[PDB]
Amino acid sequence: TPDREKALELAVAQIEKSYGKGSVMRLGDEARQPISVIPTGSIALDVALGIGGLPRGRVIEIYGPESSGKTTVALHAVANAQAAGGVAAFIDAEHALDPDYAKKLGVDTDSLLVSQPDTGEQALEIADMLIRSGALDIVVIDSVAALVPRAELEGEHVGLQARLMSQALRKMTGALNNSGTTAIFINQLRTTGGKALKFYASVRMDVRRVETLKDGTNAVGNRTRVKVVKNKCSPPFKQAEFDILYGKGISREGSLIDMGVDQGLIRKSGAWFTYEGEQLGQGKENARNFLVENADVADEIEKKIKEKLGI
Repeated sequence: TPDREKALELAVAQIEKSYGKGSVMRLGDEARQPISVIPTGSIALDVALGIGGLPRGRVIEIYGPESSGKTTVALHAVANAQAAGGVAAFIDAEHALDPDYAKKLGVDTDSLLVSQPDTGEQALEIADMLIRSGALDIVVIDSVAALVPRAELEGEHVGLQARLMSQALRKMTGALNNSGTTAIFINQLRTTGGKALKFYASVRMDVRRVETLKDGTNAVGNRTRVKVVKNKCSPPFKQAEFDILYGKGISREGSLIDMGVDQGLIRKSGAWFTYEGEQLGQGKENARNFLVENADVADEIEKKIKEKLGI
C-alpha cells in the first residue's frame, strides 16, 4: 500500500517531532550513531545498546539482584569515561564500594569524586550541583533503595520516597541534557525499578548472574547476562552476555571473541579459534589469554567488529 507507507512515514515523523527522536522505532531499525558514547567494557553489551555504549546527557538505570554485576557495569562506565579524559562522581548510600577492585578493572579512584550523603534529597541535590557545573562526564548514584528521605530519618508522609525521585528527576533531566553528563542510577530488585526512574531513564538495563565460571575446580568469576529492557536511543529488548572475572572485572577480551565468532570475523577449526588465517588459541581461555597478551590484535578485532556493525 504505497498510499499507506507515506501515511505511516508521516505519522512516525509527527510522533518523532512532537515527542523527540526515539519515541517510536521498528525493532529491526539501525541505530542513529551519536558523536560520543561511554563504552561499557563489553562489546556485546555495546552492540546491544545499538549506539556502542551508554548515551551522554541521559538518565540510565542499571538494576538486578545482589551479586549480579550491576555495580561492575557502572564502574566500567566510570573507567572508560575517565580513560577519555572525563571526570566522574560516585554518590554512595550503600557504603559497599571496593576501590581495589575498582582500580583493577580500570578506575582512576584517586580522581573519583565520592559523596556519602545523609539524606536521599541531599544525595540528589549534590548530584544536581555536580551536574550543573558542566565539569562531570558521569555520575553514579548507588543506590535508589538506600536513598532514605529526610522526614523518615528525623522521625517525622509514607510514599514520599517516590515523590522525592519524581521531583528531583524532572529537575535533574534538564540539567543532564544541557551538561552532556550521564547519570547512572544503580537499583536493587529484591525499589524494583524506581517509578519515576522507569520513565525518565533513556536506558534501563537488567543485570543477572547466569552461571559460575569454572576455574578447573574453583570459581574464577561469573557469566553475566544483561537485557536492555528500555532504550530510547536504539531498538530495545536486546541482550548480551559476558564474563565478570573475580578481581579483574568484565573480560573485554572474552567479549571480543564472542562477538568475533558471532559476526564470522573469527572462525572455528575444531576447538581452535582463528582470525585472519592466524590462530588465537585452543579453547576460549587461551584465545582470551592471547588477546590480553596481544593488545594490538585485540584492538584490530575490536576495530573490525565495530566497522562491520553500526559503530
